[PDB]
Amino acid sequence: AGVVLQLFSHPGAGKTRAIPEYVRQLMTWSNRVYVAGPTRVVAREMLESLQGTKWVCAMVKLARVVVTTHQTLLRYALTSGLLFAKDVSYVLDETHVDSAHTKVLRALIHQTVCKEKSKAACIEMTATEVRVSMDSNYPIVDRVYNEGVVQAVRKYAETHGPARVAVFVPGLTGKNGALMVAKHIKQTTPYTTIVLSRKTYERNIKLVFKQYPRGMCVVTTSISEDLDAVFDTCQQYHYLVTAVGTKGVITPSTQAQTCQRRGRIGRRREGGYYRPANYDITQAPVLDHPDSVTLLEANMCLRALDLPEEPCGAAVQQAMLRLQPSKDQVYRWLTEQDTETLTEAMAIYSAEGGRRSREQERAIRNRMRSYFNDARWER
Repeated sequence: AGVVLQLFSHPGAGKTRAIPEYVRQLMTWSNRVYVAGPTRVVAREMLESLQGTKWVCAMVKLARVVVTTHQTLLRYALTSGLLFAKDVSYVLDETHVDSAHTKVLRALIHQTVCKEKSKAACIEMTATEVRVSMDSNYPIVDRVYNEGVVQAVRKYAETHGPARVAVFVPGLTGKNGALMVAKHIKQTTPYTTIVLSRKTYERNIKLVFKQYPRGMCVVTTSISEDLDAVFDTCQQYHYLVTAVGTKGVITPSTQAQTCQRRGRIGRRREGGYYRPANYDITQAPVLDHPDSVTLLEANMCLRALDLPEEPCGAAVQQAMLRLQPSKDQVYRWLTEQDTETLTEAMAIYSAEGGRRSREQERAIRNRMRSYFNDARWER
């Protein structure tokens, strides 16, 4: 019926087996079904796992079942009716991702599916009434290093022979930076280090797929979020709202973050998971750090569209008062999708959604720095 139905699916489960059955059960009452997942690789995985299902079309930026990503579905539902329709059901995978677009998308699918006179449903599936699924296809062994991540990867390199291994590191730089640890692993273990960041994902990813015999060590930021073990810093590089703007800080990753970083190893093979002893899984934030700037941009959009908002910190509530985009400023952001920050979209799109002059664009961003200093306008 017109209902939203969560399904707690463990990370990398035999979802493939189950999603084609959900699409045909939704062809009961509705005429199209949209399938979306965070990154493109999941969208291709979903496309693969629907191979034998007749009228299936992809949307990677007539038909009856579209698969695409969270982002470019949002970009589409907003530009082409869709939400005014009553015969479109949705299936969303990895609803627990830390993107503002997933958040607003979830709200809009919820609105158009529980709508009055609706004849469509939604199926949400996540690895996170407070529950986090830590099951996998194969068993996973949880261990604890007390002495640092590099040295626990040395212990592993010698106690075990070469394996495929991966290290989840907060930032590209720092004393625990991807660059910094890869050099130290390079110079100790016989493993070859493949660094993966958004800054370098596209070039090195190719390198990741060869069979490395002396050993392979993926040192990765959260973009990566097939191998035999995972070493977790249990730390991330959020940007956070600080009441003068935003600042970049290292944080204990959220329960949902580590649940996905772990969920990389148990899918096709036994795997081991190494977290630091001094990490409070019980006590870290479940889904989002209380005042992360992703929770600001999501609520900013949700308020303009007069949708239900998300639990957030006090510094965000404060910031949602200094910064109040209009329905169309957040449409232009969500639909032309060439400004990473909603804050900067407010500089280039007027209150009515039209493009601003060059001198108007520059006046507004300087005025905005008087009260909100977004530190993402640099790096």
